[PDB]
Amino acid sequence: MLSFQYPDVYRDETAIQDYHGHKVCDPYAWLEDPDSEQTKAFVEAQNKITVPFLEQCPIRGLYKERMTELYDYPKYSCHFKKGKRYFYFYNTGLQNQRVLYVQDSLEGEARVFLDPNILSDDGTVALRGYAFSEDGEYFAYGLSASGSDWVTIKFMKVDGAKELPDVLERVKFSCMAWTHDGKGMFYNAYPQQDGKSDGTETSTNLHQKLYYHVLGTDQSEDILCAEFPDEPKWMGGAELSDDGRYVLLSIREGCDPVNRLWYCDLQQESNGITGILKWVKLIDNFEGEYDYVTNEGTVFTFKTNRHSPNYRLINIDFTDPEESKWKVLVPEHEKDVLEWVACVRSNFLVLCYLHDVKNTLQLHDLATGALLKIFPLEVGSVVGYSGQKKDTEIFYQFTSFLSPGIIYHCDLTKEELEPRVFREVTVKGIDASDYQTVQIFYPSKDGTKIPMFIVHKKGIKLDGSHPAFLYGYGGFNISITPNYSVSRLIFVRHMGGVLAVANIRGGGEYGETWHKGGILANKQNCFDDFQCAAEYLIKEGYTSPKRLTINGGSNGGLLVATCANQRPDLFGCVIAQVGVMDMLKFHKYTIGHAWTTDYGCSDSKQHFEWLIKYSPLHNVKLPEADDIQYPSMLLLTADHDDRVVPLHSLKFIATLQYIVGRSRKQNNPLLIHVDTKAGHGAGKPTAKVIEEVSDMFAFIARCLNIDWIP
Ligand SMILES: *[C@](O)(CO)[C@@H]1CCCN1C(=O)[C@@H]1CCC=C1C(=O)NCc1ccccc1
Repeated sequence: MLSFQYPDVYRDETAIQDYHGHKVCDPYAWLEDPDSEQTKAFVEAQNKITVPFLEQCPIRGLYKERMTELYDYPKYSCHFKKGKRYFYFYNTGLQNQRVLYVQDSLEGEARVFLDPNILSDDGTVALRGYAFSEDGEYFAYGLSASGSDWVTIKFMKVDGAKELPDVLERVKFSCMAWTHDGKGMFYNAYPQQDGKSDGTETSTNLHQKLYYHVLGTDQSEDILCAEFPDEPKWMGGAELSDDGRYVLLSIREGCDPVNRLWYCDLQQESNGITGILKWVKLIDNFEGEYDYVTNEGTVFTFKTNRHSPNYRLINIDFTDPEESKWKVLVPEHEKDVLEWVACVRSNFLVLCYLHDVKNTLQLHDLATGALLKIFPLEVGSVVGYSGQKKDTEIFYQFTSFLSPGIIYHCDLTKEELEPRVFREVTVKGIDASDYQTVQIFYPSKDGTKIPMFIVHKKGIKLDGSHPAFLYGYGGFNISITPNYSVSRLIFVRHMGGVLAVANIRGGGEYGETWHKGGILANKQNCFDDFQCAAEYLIKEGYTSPKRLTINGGSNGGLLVATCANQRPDLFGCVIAQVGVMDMLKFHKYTIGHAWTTDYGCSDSKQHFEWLIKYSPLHNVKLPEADDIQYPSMLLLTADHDDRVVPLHSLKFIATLQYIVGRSRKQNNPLLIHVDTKAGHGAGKPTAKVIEEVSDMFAFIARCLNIDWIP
C-alpha cells in the first residue's frame, strides 16, 4: 500500500535539554520556527505525499459529492431582539460563512445586515465576537483572517447598516461591552510585540489590557481601565450589569472555571471613564467561578461552583458582601450540572441542566428560585438561546445526533406558557428512523462508570464486523453533548459505520469532580477511560481493533495521539486534529500558558513527572511484539492555527516517521496535512469544512479498505 517514501528530515542531535535531571533530546526543535525555509520545505514535502494518498481512491470524490448534497440544507440561529429590531444568522446551505439578517418585526421582510462572504474570495474572513449597544442602534463586530484568534473590531450604525470609521487592532481573547450611555465600548488588547501578529507566529500572549473605546475617536485615544503588570497571565473581561450601573470585571488566569470578580459603580467615577476605574475587589481570589446572571439594585445573582461542583445560584448583596451572608437562590443538584442561566422578562430565570449528558430547560422565579415551567425536549442538546432581562420572549435551539434540529419560541407575556416550533428543517437523504442512539455506561480501569453514546443503523448484528468511529475530548470542563453531524452520518449510512462518543473524565459532564478526575496528576484517567471505551465497543461486538478509528481535536488530538502510543494494538486508524503533542513546551507559545490548569507545567518537577509519561512527542516507541505496528495515522493542522501552534503536529509527525515509519513491519501510513489560510477551526468556511471531512473519511476508507455503500 505505501507507494511513497517519507521525506528526509534533519535531526538536530545536539538539541538536548535538562528537565530536573532528565535529559530530553528534541531533534526536531527547528520545526518550531514557522518562517524558516527548512520548516516551509518540510510542510511542502509532507503535503506532497499526503494529498495524492488521500485522493487516489474514488471514495474521496463520492464522499465529497454526498457531503456537498447532504450538507446543503438551510441553517438558522435563534432570532434575537436588539432595541426595536430582530436579527438572526442564516446560511442558505453551502455559503462559506453564515450571514446576519435584520427585520423590523417578527412578520416583517428580512434583509442582509452583515455578509462576511463578500470580505474574501474563499470565506477565510470570519465573524469572531460581536456586541450591540444597549439601545440596539450601534453594532461592534470582530473579524478574524485565516482562522487566527487575532481580531479586528469594526463598527456599524444599525439603521441603514452604515460602516463607521472606528477600527480596533490588537484584539484577542476579548470582551465587547458597551456602556448604557451609548458613549463607547470595553474591549481587550495586547501590547505591541516584535515580529508578526497574524496567526503564523508562536509568540506568547501576556499583559492583556482592558480598554474603553469612545465611538467616533481614534484607537490611540482609548482609555486604559484595568491592567495587571505584576500578573502577566491575568485576563480581565468586562460586562455591564443589566441596569447599566456597574461594570463587572471577571479576571481569569488559565482555563479553570474560576474568576476574581471586581466591580465598578459607574455613577461613582469622579468624571466618567477617564483612567483606571475605582474597582471594588468583591471576590479577590481564584477559588470559585462567579458568572453574572442579573441584579436588582445591589443584589447580584451569580452562577457559581463555590462549594458546589455541579453549580448553583447565589445572591451576593454588594452592601453585605461577606460569604456567610450570601443567599442560595437555587441550590446545587446532587447529580445534574447547571450549565448556564439567563434572566428574561425582568423576573424569570431560564436554567439549562445537563442530566446524564442530555439537556433539560426550565423557567424559574427570580425572587424565590422556585421552578415554574419545564420546556419539554427530546434527547439532545440546547445549542442556542436568546432572551435577556428586558425581553419578553425566548428562543432556543435544540439539536441531536439524528436531526438538524428545531428552533422554539415562547412568548413569556402569556399566563400559560406554550413554547412553539419556530423553525425546523428536514435533511432529505438521511431518514432518522433508520438509526438509533443508545447510551451505555462502561467501567473504566478503576471501576468508574463512564457514559458513552452509540449511534448505528437499526437491526445490525453485533458480530464485530462494523467499522467504528470513536470520538473523545476529555478536558477543560467541556461537556461533549449530542450534536448533528452530516459528515458522521455519511460514515454510518454510506460506509456502514458505527459512531461512538465517550464522555471521559476531564470533561464537565458530571461537574467539577468529573473535570478534576481528568487533569494534572490524573490526566492518565482520560487515556484509560478512552481505551476502555474502545475495549467495550470491541467486547460487545460493535467493531474490532482493525476496523476501529479514533478521532479528537485540540486536547482531543492529544487524547488520540497518546492512545496510539499507549495501545497501538487497539486501533486501526487515528485522526488527530490540531493536537497538543509537545506536552513539555506547550506553555511557551501563544495562549498555551492558559492550559497549565489542566496539564501542569514542565517547569515544575512534580508536573514534569506526570507529563513525560504521556506526552505524545516523547512516547513514540516501536511496539515490542513482531505482530504489532502503529495504526494508520493522520494529523491535520493549519498554518494559521495560533490556538495550538502547528509545530506540535510537525514535530510529532517527524518523530512518528523516523522512529516507527522506518521500521520494516510498519506498513500503515503516518501522514500530516497542513492546510493554508486556516486555523484552529473556528470560523472555517464551508468549502474547507467539506474538503476536511472528505480527507478524513477517505483516509479511513483507504486504510481499512472500506467499500462505499451508495
Ligand atoms: C483545544 O483543546 C481546544 O481548542 C485547545 C488545546 C488545549 C485546550 N484548548 C483550548 O482552546 C482551551 C480549551 C477551552 C479554551 C481554551 C483556550 O485556550 N482559550 C483561549 C483563552 C481565552 C480566555 C482565557 C484563557 C484562554
